[PDB]
Amino acid sequence: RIPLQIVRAETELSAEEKAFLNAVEKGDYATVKQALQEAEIYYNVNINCMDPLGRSALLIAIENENLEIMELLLNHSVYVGDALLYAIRKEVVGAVELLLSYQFSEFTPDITPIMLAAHTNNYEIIKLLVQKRVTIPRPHQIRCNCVECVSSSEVDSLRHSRSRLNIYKALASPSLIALSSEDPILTAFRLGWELKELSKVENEFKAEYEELSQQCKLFAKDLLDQARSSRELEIILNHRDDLAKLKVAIKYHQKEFVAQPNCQQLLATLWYDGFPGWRRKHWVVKLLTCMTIGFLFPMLSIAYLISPRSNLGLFIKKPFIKFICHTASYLTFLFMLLLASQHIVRTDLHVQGPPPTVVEWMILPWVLGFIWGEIKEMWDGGFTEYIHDWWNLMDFAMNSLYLATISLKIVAYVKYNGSRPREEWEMWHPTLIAEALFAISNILSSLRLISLFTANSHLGPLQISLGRMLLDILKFLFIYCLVLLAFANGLNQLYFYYETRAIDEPNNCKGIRCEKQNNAFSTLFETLQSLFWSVFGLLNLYVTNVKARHEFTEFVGATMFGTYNVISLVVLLNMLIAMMNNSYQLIADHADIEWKFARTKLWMSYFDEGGTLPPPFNIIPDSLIQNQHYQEVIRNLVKRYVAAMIRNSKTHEGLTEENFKELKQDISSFRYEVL
Amino acid sequence: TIPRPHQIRCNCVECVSSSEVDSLRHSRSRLNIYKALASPSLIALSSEDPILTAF
Amino acid sequence: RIPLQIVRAETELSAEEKAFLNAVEKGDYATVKQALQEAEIYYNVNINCMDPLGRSALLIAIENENLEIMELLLNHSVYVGDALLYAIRKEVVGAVELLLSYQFSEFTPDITPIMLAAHTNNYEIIKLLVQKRVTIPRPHQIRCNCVECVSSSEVDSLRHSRSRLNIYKALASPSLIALSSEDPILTAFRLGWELKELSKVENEFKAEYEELSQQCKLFAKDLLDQARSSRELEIILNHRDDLAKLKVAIKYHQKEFVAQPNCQQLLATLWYDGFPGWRRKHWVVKLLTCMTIGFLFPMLSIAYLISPRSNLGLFIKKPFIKFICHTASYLTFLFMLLLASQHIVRTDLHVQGPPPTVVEWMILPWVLGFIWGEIKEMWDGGFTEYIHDWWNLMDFAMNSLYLATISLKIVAYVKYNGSRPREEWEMWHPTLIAEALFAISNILSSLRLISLFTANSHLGPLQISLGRMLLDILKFLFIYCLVLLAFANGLNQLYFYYETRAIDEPNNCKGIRCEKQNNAFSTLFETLQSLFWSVFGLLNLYVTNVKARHEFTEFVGATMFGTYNVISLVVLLNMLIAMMNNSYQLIADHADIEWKFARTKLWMSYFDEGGTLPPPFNIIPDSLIQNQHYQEVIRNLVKRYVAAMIRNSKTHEGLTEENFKELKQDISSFRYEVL
Ligand SMILES: CC(C)CCC[C@@H](C)[C@H]1CC[C@H]2[C@@H]3CC=C4C[C@@H](OC(=O)CCC(=O)O)CC[C@]4(C)[C@H]3CC[C@]12C
Ligand SMILES: CC(C)CCC[C@@H](C)[C@H]1CC[C@H]2[C@@H]3CC=C4C[C@@H](OC(=O)CCC(=O)O)CC[C@]4(C)[C@H]3CC[C@]12C
Ligand SMILES: [Ca+2]
Ligand SMILES: [Ca+2]
Ligand SMILES: [Zn+2]
Ligand SMILES: [Zn+2]
Ligand SMILES: [Zn+2]
Repeated sequence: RIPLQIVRAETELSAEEKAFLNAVEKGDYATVKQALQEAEIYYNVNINCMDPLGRSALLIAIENENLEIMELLLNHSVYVGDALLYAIRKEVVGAVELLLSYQFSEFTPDITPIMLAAHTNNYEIIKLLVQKRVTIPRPHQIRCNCVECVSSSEVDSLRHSRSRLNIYKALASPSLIALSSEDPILTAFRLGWELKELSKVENEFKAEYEELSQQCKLFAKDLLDQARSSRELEIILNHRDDLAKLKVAIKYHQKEFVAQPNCQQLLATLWYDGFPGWRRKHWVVKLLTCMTIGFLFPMLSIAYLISPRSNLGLFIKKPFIKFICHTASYLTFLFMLLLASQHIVRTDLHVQGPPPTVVEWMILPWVLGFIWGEIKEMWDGGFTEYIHDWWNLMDFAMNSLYLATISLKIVAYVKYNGSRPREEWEMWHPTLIAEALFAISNILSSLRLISLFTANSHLGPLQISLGRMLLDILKFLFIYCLVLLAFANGLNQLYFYYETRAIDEPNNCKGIRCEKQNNAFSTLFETLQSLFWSVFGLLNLYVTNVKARHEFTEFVGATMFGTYNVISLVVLLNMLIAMMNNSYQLIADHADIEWKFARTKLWMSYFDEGGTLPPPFNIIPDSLIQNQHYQEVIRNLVKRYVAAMIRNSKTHEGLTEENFKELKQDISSFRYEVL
Repeated sequence: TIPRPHQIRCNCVECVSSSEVDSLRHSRSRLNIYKALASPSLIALSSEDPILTAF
Repeated sequence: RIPLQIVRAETELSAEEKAFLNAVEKGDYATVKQALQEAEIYYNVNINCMDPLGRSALLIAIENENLEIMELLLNHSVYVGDALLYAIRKEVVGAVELLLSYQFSEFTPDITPIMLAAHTNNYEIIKLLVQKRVTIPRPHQIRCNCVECVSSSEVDSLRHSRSRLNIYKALASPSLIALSSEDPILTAFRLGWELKELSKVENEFKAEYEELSQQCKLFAKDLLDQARSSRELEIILNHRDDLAKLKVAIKYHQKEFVAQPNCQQLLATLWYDGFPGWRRKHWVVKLLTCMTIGFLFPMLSIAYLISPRSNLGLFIKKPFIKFICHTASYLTFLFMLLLASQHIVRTDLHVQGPPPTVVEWMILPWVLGFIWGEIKEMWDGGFTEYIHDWWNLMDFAMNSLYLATISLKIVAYVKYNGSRPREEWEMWHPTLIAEALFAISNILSSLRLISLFTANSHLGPLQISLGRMLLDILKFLFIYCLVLLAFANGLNQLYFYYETRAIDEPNNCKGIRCEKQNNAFSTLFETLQSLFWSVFGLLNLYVTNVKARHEFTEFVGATMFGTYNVISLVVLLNMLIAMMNNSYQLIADHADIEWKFARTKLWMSYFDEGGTLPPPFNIIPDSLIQNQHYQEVIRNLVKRYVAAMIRNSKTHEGLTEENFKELKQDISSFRYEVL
């Protein structure tokens, strides 16, 4: 039971001011005139009177989009400050032209008319403003330590951040870009890249910068979709500041630009150089052509080596043929690797240092070619780009393992000369180490074949999606490792008092890899291995029993093991499944764009003339006119895009408002004529 | 003025009698009073600490 | 290169007819008059001329909602057939009144004006039509063999079905129900039930009948939400054609009606009879009150038996107290069942026919009370309702098992007198069979405790959701069983040649329940058991080996087992998981309504005065004025609902059309006045 009052009271204006505001709002070309005369003579009305909701007479007239009252008030020298911004926001060209013809605010004090027009993206008002030689400030580098930036960040961080965001939002306007830039596509590429990089430095305002970068990418794509001819498309794609613009787009991660249908058709035409009407043929004949071209890989290569200008020697220069030949060569290498571990070719397993066999002699040139190709690619093409592939890491590991295997084999051959039973060799015998490294490198080289899946229309998107989920798998791995370490520490602390020697165990075997598992929690390493193997159910339940009858200790150990099993197998795995599902739901939307970007990147690596020969055979020893053409095509594209966007801007609300205003104007004119 | 309701757990005779005669009317009246009190415009107009009042 | 022509040409009308139609469409009170005069005199115009798009002049005027031309044409005796339907569909009251004042069509020939008005759900037009003593046909029973129905279904099934659907769609109109029914709530209940039952007989038009039933349910609920007082709510809920209307709603499956907040408050007030301000107390004190009331269950019952009118004897008549007492009694029975299988109370396991122990003597009265209560409930309350619970099946199985156990114990006690080692008893000893049946009944009785979860705010919805998924689990069971039978047949056919006797096996054990598993696929029963147990990984891999060296047979058996494992564990289980997820996604939306319906059904079973005592103690031996009140409250509710729906019918499109038409009319009037 407490009354309600007004705490922050507003100082009301007099009846004269209220009547003046009412007349201004209603619209009376004569009553407002006589009110202004009275204000001039007797000062009964304040010319600068303000509505309690901060709405002066000029603002009321602007919101009423009637220009006669505004012109009269301008002639009467009313306070005109901060009215051009209201006109711009209301998007009224006539009023904007009128004010351009010469406390409390709804706009921050850093906003300029040109910036506000750019935020609105109105081409007609932006052009009108830019016609009067306006400028826009440009911000400092993302990581800048200059005194002016440091002082600004030290006095008003909120103001600094808001000003930077406003400037970038103005600069990212498609209409401003089209009006003021000479290379709109390149400008959009660079601006999108800069905004994407800035979003992670200003982590608080991340979504705004993300949306600005998306806007720039959409503008570039939509500008590309306005091409009407193959000649125009080639002029756009081949412009050098052979497909220089496409390479720049790939560098700047313009996936929607690259995956556009007109670009994909050009790329496919370049890809199928020697097979006109490839999509006309049946899948059976295409498959048979693939097999026949694959089997002739040793030829077409010797021909290219002995006669590049010959008809046969020019066949391997086509991208699809080159890809098929490289694939066939890699498959042959893998088949020899398979042949290495067979009974047919490898015998006499009793020699300490064995000379290389025929299969190893055949294998060596492939390894040399792989290493030479990796080094040559890394030298020619950029060192910093070589590491942003995530497959070159596998290549490096595989080649390092092969080099270590060769070195260990040579060392063993030099050091050892004779025979000895394998059962009495030491643990660290060079032959044993070389065999282990060879097996690991075989696994890696066989797993490398995944990267060829992106060339297929059915397996490529699936491979991209799996590669996208791998990161979140890596995210869960951390929590799992922490839980595993905690429980391993506890179990080892409990059980380390009951260690036994291998002598007293059956068969003199110690650990969990024996037929009767024992000493599962005697050391930290063994405890970690046991807790890892219990995830798949390969650890038996009698490993929690000690030889003595310590029932309390055995029960505590069993309860520890059961709690670990519950936490690991009932909770963490199901949470992993749930978040896998959530990730795949979002990933499945953009699978096509990512797959086409990946396939374009894969195709573009076979276009150049470097590294034509497969690894087995690769170790044997005017500008102005182009600028005018680009400018003409850009003019046409910008005109078409602007016209299309203007015709799209026709909306029901705008049309209804325009018709209502026009009908009101005509009715007023007819009433005045009658009167 | 606007009436203000009793504590969430109140045993006063007036609350008990009201809940014993017309529970539907009592609940509807309480909900209407709280819906009126939770108005942003009313808060901004009549409160001196709108943030604390909203909290 | 083939030209395009017109195949189904329309016979065009003459220039006179085209001019007449143009004048009618444009609107000319004098030009149309002189055209009609010319048609009368020289017959230059056809009064019945039709637009090529089937649009006569009267239809054009109706779509123009100008009544002067329609009245003039009616005075001129133009073909007026099938125009009232167009007026009704356009929903123009003035035109409808005008035509009511006295080839090609867009309406099927079975549609009447009243049916069309009911389809539109316009209260103003429905009332206007019903004021003139109109009727609507009513259809025959869902399963009717009368000659007229058989002949109609034998001549035109499409026409018959369309007519039935149209009649039901007209009858299911909320405005028609409110206008013409004396008990709208009961009418909505019955109509929704009938439509729901009809949807599964007309399986082709299932969705239409489902939507009609949903419409009826929504109407009944929305009518209920218009109560403003507890007295009105009690009048509505207690009306008998003690909560008769609520019981009818429960019988007709009106979940949204029952789960409404005003009804739930009344039910909670009835439920907490002896605890005013129950929700005011803390959860700790509420819990402690629950425990104390539970422990005093033997008392409050003897008090009710020896003095029902006493202050102590009237406590058990409250529903919450009765529920707590029954729960405590059941928990005591389960605790005695737990005590049955302990070392403290049961000894001397060597007697063939043993006399009952003290725990069994204590157990027997509970079983007798359970059986008596089941029989009494089944007699008093309806036999056909007793089977639609799906818990009474568990009750019946449990009580049958207890009866069989008692009978077998009595038979064994009568037949056997002496002692014998248990190891030399036969397979079918009555004591062994009775023990097995007792254990199974113990499992069932312990599992019965699930039904008490619906009383809790956290476990109830979860239990309802699981019970909803059980049906789809049952759906997958069929496919799994078929696959299992196929593979069992194949494996038994392959392996039945290598059966071995138990004598030659170690420990003289035969089957897969031995320590060394053998004869896994020797018989069909054993093959089925092995293939069942392989789902959980409890079958070892050496069971596919025969004693002889038949490598082809062993490999074929291993491949069969591997194919079965892949199909069962990699495909079917993952599909089950996927469809579980899909089912839960839809189930999670309406969990609250279903849970509240279930809790209301559970609460209502403790309101009546029959079966007050728990099973241990239950074996010891005017209408007119109510009608006027209901009619008044129904009048108020219908008026409020109609007013609310009318105020909700205000839409932007309708308001804009009305304002445009009114402005056009006023402009025309002003122009005529000026002229
Ligand atoms: C699962 C087992 C059988 C793998 C055996 C290894 C190789 C025989 C496979 C592994 C990946 C395969 C490659 C995966 C995808 C492609 C792309 C494919 O190109 C297309 O499909 C082009 C037409 C299109 O775009 O659809 C040509 C075959 C090739 C190189 C495949 C050749 C055969 C490869 C090397
Ligand atoms: C998992 C183990 C511990 C089960 C042991 C068996 C019994 C001790 C449990 C099983 C189900 C329980 C019942 C489940 C739900 C309820 C409803 C509950 O009622 C409310 O919560 C009312 C208030 C509300 O609506 O939230 C009162 C206890 C009771 C009967 C529980 C009493 C104790 C029961 C019989
Ligand atoms: Ca590489
Ligand atoms: Ca029952
Ligand atoms: Zn700076
Ligand atoms: Zn109070
Ligand atoms: Zn009939």
